[PDB]
Amino acid sequence: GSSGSSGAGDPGLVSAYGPGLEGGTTGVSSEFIVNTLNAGSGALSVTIDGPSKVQLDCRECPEGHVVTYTPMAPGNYLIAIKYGGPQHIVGSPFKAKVTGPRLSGSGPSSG
Repeated sequence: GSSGSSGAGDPGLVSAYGPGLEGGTTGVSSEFIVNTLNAGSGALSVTIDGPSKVQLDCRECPEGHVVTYTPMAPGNYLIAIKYGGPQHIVGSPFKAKVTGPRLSGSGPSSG
């Protein structure tokens, strides 16, 4: 098809704020909001990487994009955030340092 940028955006005007990006405590649901409004529109790519996979949940927020995750071990989780571009956004990636004893919850045993 005709030449044209496949959905162009401004990542420089996109930033994320929250205790999840900076870190917190183990077994403590950590989340963060991604202000993409200033940008305008585009796709978002969020991911995490640490000593132990983390269950993250991306939800729609009135401030952009929100993600909630739970740490299963004390360490540094690499939170990558991209928007309208193959590169990272201003400030990313974000290293989240979670402290506290290893806490992993599978499910209920007795009933």
